[PDB]
Amino acid sequence: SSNDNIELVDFQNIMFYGDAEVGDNQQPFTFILDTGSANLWVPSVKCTTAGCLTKHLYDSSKSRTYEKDGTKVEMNYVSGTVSGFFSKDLVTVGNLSLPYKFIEVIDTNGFEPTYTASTFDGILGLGWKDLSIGSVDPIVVELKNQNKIENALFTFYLPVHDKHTGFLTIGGIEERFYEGPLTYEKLNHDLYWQITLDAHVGNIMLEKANCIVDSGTSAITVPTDFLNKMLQNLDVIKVPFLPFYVTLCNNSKLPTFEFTSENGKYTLEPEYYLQHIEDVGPGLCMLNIIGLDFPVPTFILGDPFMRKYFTVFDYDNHSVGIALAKKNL
Ligand SMILES: CCCN(CCC)C(=O)c1cc(C(=O)N/C(=C\c2ccccc2)[C@H](O)CNC(C)(C)c2cccc(OC)c2)cc(N2CCCCC2)c1
Repeated sequence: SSNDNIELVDFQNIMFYGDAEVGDNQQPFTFILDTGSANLWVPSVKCTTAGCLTKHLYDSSKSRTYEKDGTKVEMNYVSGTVSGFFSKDLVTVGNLSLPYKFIEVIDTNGFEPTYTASTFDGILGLGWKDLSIGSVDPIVVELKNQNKIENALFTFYLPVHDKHTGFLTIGGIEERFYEGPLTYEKLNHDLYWQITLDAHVGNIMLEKANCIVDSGTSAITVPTDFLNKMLQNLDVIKVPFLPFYVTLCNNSKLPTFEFTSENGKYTLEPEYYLQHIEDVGPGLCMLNIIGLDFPVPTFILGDPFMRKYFTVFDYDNHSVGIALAKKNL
């Protein structure tokens, strides 16, 4: 195809990963491909933490195209912190490469045990420029500016456990990934891939909610008050002292998420947010839903939403395209 494709690998049906390389000798890494952030980083050989020793590491000395920056930098994620300095080298994604600014992480201890538990080496942000630390132009925009792709856009077709692999496609929209109408939602900020949707779940309704499409989050998140009201009398159980909700797997009262705009309507059935714990009798399940409050009431449409819906991230048109993902390729 005319486009750039990076294969997405499924990992336990909740997170997915893809590979990319740094250096002219193309040192390989496994990344969370993250529309929810906007910085690229890789752990350095100069990182000597226990976590780093389990990872693929970046050695600048083995790359002839490496150029020094050294500006100190600290990334603060919700989970925790990685710190290091900026560096510039050739970044290769699929069959395209470009000189790019990224973070060499030298310290990983403030990001444990998350980092060691996970199978990524680093994170490759895919958000907008103002979301990045150090104001780094997004890779896809740069690739567009350099006429290495036709459009400044990328698309996610998520993998499903041994049924099909997935693709991050850079440069154009491929009809093989979706069926039915492809609908566009204008961004309400050039920051996250964030759009405005009315959110209906059951008895509760929130008009014009902020919805962030986030491939770097494996849950759906919901405002805490909304989540409370959502589950009342639904035979869902809050686990004491933990943030988890648990239910019988055959619970017919489990509601379907409904997100609507003037342009389209998207729904998410229990099938996409039920996690099976033990399939004894009626079955014990856990909701893949997290209560979480932002200054503005916000839904985070993470991987479960994207597993049902093929999504298009269009820099040129400042919008998110949504369509029903094909069940198989
Ligand atoms: C199921 C286990 C896998 N996992 C964490 C282990 C790697 C997650 O999917 C996860 C990812 C993020 C996260 O920050 N994702 C991002 C990057 C990332 C960083 C480190 C590891 C993995 C991914 C995104 O960049 C964050 N996106 C934004 C900024 C919009 C955001 C902000 C605030 C909360 C949030 O999570 C929904 C997402 C946050 C969380 N939460 C949300 C509930 C409370 C506990 C922490 C979970």
